[PDB]
This record gives sequence, structure tokens and C-alpha cells, in this order.
Amino acid sequence: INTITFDAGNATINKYATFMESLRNEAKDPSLKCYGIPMLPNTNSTIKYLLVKLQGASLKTITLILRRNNLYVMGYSDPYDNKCRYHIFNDIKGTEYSDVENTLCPSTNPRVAKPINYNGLYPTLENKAGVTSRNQVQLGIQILSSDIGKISGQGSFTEKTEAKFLLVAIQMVPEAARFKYIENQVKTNFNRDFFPNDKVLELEENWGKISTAIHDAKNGALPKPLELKNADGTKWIVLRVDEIKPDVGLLKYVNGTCQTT
Ligand SMILES: *[C@@H]1O[C@H](CO)[C@@H](O)[C@H](O)[C@H]1NC(C)=O
Repeated sequence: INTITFDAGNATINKYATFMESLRNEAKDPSLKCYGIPMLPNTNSTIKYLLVKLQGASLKTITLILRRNNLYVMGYSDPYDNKCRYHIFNDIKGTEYSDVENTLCPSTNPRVAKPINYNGLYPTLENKAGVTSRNQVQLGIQILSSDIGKISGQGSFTEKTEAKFLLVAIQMVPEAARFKYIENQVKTNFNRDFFPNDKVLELEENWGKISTAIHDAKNGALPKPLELKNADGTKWIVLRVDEIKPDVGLLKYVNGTCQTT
């Protein structure tokens, strides 16, 4: 399967929806699903990485590389100085590392490294972005396009600029694929900058717990109450798969059989 592209400089809600549908369709294991929700593959599947090319209104691009099995961003590349410049997180090493480097920038064309001197965990990114919480960093289509312009092809840019771009891209691409609720936040705020609400953050932080609960659910009942948060930050108690299913687009891989429909 090849590169999925999203044009943030010429986007519409329908194009963003199509993009999410393509990302989910290529990331999901061809057959795993629980309660009708597609699940990502185990660590030894057919295709290991997905490339997602984002284009800004400047026409410049940034391509993210996602580990297909869990959708984490491994790094990104940008066309720079007539070379392919690859930026990989500092905890990616060995095989994986050279696999990421070569997938972003094939050894048959000019290339150059520009390390990401930190890892991709949210607290790390928030620290580099200079915020106590990513809910202080606005998301949005125009913001994504602008961040692409600030980095792509640029010989110089700060870690703060890069970490903010990463906070935006991670949440508008893989988190939105994982959660229809997040995709929907982008679609209902399509023409404006917006701060992610408490439910967005809570879903991002509990994807594994939510995926395990749905996978382990019997006749639609979660193993035990699942405590999350409503959009306004208040406590939300979920007892059944159907109460949370509307918000979920992809399940993290959970071993073993499950009620598939
Ligand atoms: C995964 O599940 C199968 C299918 O039930 C089981 O044979 C295997 O023990 C499990 N793997 C792990 C690590 O628990």
C-alpha cells in the first residue's frame, strides 16, 4: 500500500473525512475487529509502516511515518535543499531506526539526517513546546498548514516550533484515526483554531484501556466500569461497548478472540 496524502491547504470536511477513512482502512488488520470496530494488527504483520504526506497552503510538504501496528509516529521527512531530510525521535534505534530512515528517505536519492533530539511522548512534546499541557496548543487545519510552512524546507527552526507541529500532527492524524470523536472535533471546528477539550485528552491517554475493555466485553458489557471524561472535564462512567463505540475509530491490538460484531 502506498502514501496517503492530505492537502491541508485545500481542504474540506469531506476531504478530511476521506483521509481518515483511508488511514483507518490501510492501518487496520484486514480481519480483526471487535463489536464492529476495526483493530490494528499484531507486531508481525504484512506491512510495517505507513507514510502520510501532509501538504500545506505553501505547497510544501511533510511526510509522517507511522508504525502500522500501533500508529505511533516514528519521525517525519521534508524535502530540504534538494535532499530528503529525515527527522527521527531519539528513542528509535537499530533495525527500526534504519527501517524508518530508509522508508522516509530511500538510499537511492540524496538524503540528510536532522534528528529529533527528544522522544515523542506527550509530556516530552509539551515540555519542548513550552506548555504545561497540550490543551494550551491549538489544533486546526490552518494551524497544521502553517506549521508545515514553518518547518518544511527550512534550514532553521526551533524545537519549540517542531514540538508544536508534532502535537498538532499527532492529534490531527493518528489520534483522529483512533478516535472518531477527535476526527469529529476537527470537522466541527474545521474553519477555526481550537483547543482540545478534556475528553480529547482523556481518550488519547486511555486508548489502550478502552481497546482492552471493548475487546474483553461480553455481550456488549465492559469487564468493569470504565471511567473517562466528558467534553467539559466531568467524570463519565462507561459500562457498555455501545456507549463508547461512537467515539472510537480503531482499536489498539489486543490478543485473543473477541465478539467481532
Ligand atoms: C494470544 O492468544 C492466543 C489465541 O488465544 C494464545 O494462544 C496465545 O497464548 C496468546 N499470546 C499471548 C502472549 O498471551
